[PDB]
Amino acid sequence: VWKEAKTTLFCASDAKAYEKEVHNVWATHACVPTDPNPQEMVLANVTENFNMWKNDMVEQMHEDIISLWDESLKPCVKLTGGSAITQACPKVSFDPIPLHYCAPAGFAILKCNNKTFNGTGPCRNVSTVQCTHGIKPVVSTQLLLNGSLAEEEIIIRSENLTNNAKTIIVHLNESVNIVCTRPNNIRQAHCNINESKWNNTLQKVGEELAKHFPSKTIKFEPSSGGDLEITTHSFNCRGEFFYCNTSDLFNGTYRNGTYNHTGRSSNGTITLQCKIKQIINMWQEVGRAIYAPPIEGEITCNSNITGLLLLRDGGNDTETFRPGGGDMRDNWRSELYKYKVVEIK
Amino acid sequence: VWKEAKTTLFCASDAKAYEKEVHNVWATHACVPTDPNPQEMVLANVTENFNMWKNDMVEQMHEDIISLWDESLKPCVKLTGGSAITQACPKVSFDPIPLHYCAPAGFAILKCNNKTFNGTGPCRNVSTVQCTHGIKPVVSTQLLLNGSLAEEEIIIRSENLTNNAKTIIVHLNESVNIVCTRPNNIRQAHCNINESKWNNTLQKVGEELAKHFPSKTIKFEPSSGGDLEITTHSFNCRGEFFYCNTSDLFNGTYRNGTYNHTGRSSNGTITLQCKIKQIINMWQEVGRAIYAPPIEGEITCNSNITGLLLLRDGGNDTETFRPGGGDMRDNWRSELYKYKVVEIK
Ligand SMILES: CC1(C)CC(NC(=O)C(=O)Nc2ccc(Cl)cc2)CC(C)(C)N1
Ligand SMILES: CC1(C)CC(NC(=O)C(=O)Nc2ccc(Cl)cc2)CC(C)(C)N1
Ligand SMILES: *[C@@H]1O[C@H](CO)[C@@H](O)[C@H](O)[C@H]1NC(C)=O
Ligand SMILES: *[C@@H]1O[C@H](CO)[C@@H](O)[C@H](O)[C@H]1NC(C)=O
Ligand SMILES: *[C@@H]1O[C@H](CO)[C@@H](O)[C@H](O)[C@H]1NC(C)=O
Ligand SMILES: *[C@@H]1O[C@H](CO)[C@@H](O)[C@H](O)[C@H]1NC(C)=O
Ligand SMILES: *[C@@H]1O[C@H](CO)[C@@H](O)[C@H](O)[C@H]1NC(C)=O
Ligand SMILES: *[C@@H]1O[C@H](CO)[C@@H](O)[C@H](O)[C@H]1NC(C)=O
Ligand SMILES: *[C@@H]1O[C@H](CO)[C@@H](O)[C@H](O)[C@H]1NC(C)=O
Ligand SMILES: *[C@@H]1O[C@H](CO)[C@@H](O)[C@H](O)[C@H]1NC(C)=O
Ligand SMILES: *[C@@H]1O[C@H](CO)[C@@H](O)[C@H](O)[C@H]1NC(C)=O
Ligand SMILES: *[C@@H]1O[C@H](CO)[C@@H](O)[C@H](O)[C@H]1NC(C)=O
Ligand SMILES: *[C@@H]1O[C@H](CO)[C@@H](O)[C@H](O)[C@H]1NC(C)=O
Ligand SMILES: *[C@@H]1O[C@H](CO)[C@@H](O)[C@H](O)[C@H]1NC(C)=O
Repeated sequence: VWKEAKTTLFCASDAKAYEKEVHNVWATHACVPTDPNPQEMVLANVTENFNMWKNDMVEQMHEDIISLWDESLKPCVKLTGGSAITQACPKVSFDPIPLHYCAPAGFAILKCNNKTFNGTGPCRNVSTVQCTHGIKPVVSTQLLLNGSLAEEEIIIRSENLTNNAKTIIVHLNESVNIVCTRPNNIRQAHCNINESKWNNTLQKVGEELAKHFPSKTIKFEPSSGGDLEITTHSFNCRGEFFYCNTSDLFNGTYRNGTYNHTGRSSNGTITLQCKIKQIINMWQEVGRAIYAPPIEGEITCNSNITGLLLLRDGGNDTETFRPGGGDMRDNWRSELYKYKVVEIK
Repeated sequence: VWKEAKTTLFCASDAKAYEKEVHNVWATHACVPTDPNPQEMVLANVTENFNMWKNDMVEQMHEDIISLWDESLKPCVKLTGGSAITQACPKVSFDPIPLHYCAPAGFAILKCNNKTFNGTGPCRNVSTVQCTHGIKPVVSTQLLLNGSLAEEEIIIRSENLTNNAKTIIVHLNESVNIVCTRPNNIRQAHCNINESKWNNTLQKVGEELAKHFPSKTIKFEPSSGGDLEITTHSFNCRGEFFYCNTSDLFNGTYRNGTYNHTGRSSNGTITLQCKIKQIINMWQEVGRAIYAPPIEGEITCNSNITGLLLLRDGGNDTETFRPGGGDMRDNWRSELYKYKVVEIK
């Protein structure tokens, strides 16, 4: 007795009420205390069809995250097409918290236990839980931060890999530490990545991509052009909006089981040139938000790159991928690809 | 105009008065609502001498937690010097709360901003606040739980490392989640700790220790012997006193930047065999307390290990370390190491 239906979920967090961070302020009020200990009702002999690409759970998370930011991150000015809104935009404590989206009474959640599931298609290994796994609702483009990893091998996910327009989600097995910091220019920041570990990565990745492509020089190039949010690694570090230049990160061709990169430092590390912008393009809505100038002191963010968002060109013997992002729904497909809300009816 | 002086402090809490958790009941009456927003008076060109081992802030916290427990955790019987004292020992709601220790009018607090300070010695990066940070008064041995982390690298702390008799406090930069549980034997419990995260941990931990030892085999072994409280990771989970076996956790030698452990399960998590005890040796005083039989139903503490309490053996090319603790002041030095009460006079 299982099927596919739409039900209004709810969130359960391990958030503190005494915490002044906006994620906790929102969580403790908008969310339920964690279980904190349910159990997986593992199932054999059963196979179900998942689709991380047409899943309501991702929209429900999307909406909550938007509302979270509405309360949390207030823009000084929110210009939505010739109409501007002003309001109190106080600097605040900001740092994502794991969220567990749970199913109402009478409903349950399916969990694919295939450690290689691409997030679309059948799955002979299933289970059941009331809540999900903790999910840091991290807004970022190009690079997926502080997410979960692929247990075994790298997994590649695309609604249609032959369509160059669909966004491709790379799930690493091994995270790459990344440390963006704004030292004591006040808007001038940077990020550090150890090439060595970035190399092993883009190799394993290229090798995985290569499996889906018969024999073409697989190249990684910077995002063609467009909005800074999408053409650079942009994210929110401590309420502040970092736009990290990535041209020295996605730069190298990996053909014939080989690996060759570009843009490095004598320490053996890749340095990204970031800026903390006030004028931003909202990921929640087609509009622009303006915030206050950076806070004082060291603004550093020690994150782990656990996933990638890419985009093939398509159109001879050379497939080139470019960093992508924009639709944050994908940032949350990368963590909800495993799940599927089922009706016990 | 600064110096080192003793003044009777006071605690400020974000505690609710409608709450029946013994922590809130004591707090709201013994403490004062949080500021809840003072400001750090950051300082440059100034260096001060801290000593987390000779700081009265800790002794005051000690006495308050003792009193807190005196009201909160009623033993059925309390035996001290052959003198037994009985009383109502009603099972109660128990869950620690962050405590901020503030300085009276006429005094301030010195806060070290150096993100690598070992708790003892000079510090060129100082600040000033009226209160402290949210310190959970968690009573535990061996492992430190629900505390703060070292922002950057792992910090090792000891009054004198060359003195084996001095306890070492390990500050982690990445906590290890620990979930202890007594399932629906009624005194029989257990704890789950993922190996991988404990492996990265002890490795990082041994590497730091190795920095303090030119060239020796660093071994981690269970406490030599003594009372359970001290020979096991004992703590309080919801009024229930758990004594968790740690022999499969502190069991592995790590030499030549290597890492080699012991005691594992098929799932990839270290399980610790716990017993819930009624008769316990008081951490507050030299005596024993007898508590009521464990409450019924699931008793779980989903907590984070943020530090360690260790003991080097003393006495060739082999430095062995064992889990220690017992004196709770250390548990509270681990968080008061940064602070130091100064007179503005
Ligand atoms: C909803 C929307 C208008 C948003 C757009 N993407 C963005 O501007 C965006 O993520 N900006 C952004 C990203 C990260 C952070 Cl931390 C702050 C801002 C992608 C398209 C244009 C497809 N639709
Ligand atoms: C003051 C004292 C008698 C206390 C002794 N340590 C303890 O009994 C102790 O931690 N007991 C204990 C610890 C944790 C919990 Cl949850 C319950 C009981 C350590 C020293 C040597 C300082 N002498
Ligand atoms: C990393 O992913 C590759 C395939 O993408 C896989 O072969 C490898 O096992 C993963 N990491 C490890 C465990 O080496
Ligand atoms: C994938 O995209 C290509 C190119 O747009 C399209 O022609 C093809 O029909 C798509 N295949 C699937 C799986 O729908
Ligand atoms: C990977 O980066 C490391 C960092 O020093 C470098 O030594 C090595 O040559 C690189 N290998 C590649 C690009 O395949
Ligand atoms: C790669 O980076 C170099 C500089 O490090 C740059 O000159 C070159 O155009 C980049 N190649 C691309 C766009 O892939
Ligand atoms: C990153 O810097 C390079 C070199 O200065 C520049 O060519 C590139 O356009 C930058 N990326 C963005 C989008 O700012
Ligand atoms: C990623 O998680 C780490 C650990 O919680 C945190 O320090 C870092 O700031 C996070 N990065 C963000 C905010 O995306
Ligand atoms: C960052 O990644 C490293 C390597 O996997 C890991 O040890 C650490 O716990 C990660 N921190 C976060 C943000 O979870
Ligand atoms: C900590 O560093 C100070 C110097 O700032 C040094 O005097 C002290 O011995 C160190 N403590 C230990 C034992 O690590
Ligand atoms: C903790 O310190 C270790 C080395 O001692 C380092 O590798 C790790 O990145 C640190 N964790 C952080 C900075 O979160
Ligand atoms: C842990 O359990 C073992 C038996 O497997 C026992 O010998 C040991 O004494 C226990 N822990 C301690 C040190 O009390
Ligand atoms: C370490 O633990 C193993 C079991 O995992 C046990 O057999 C052995 O006695 C322990 N050795 C010690 C306590 O050094
Ligand atoms: C740690 O905090 C968690 C959540 O507040 C709580 O459930 C747990 O009891 C705490 N750990 C202990 C045993 O103090």
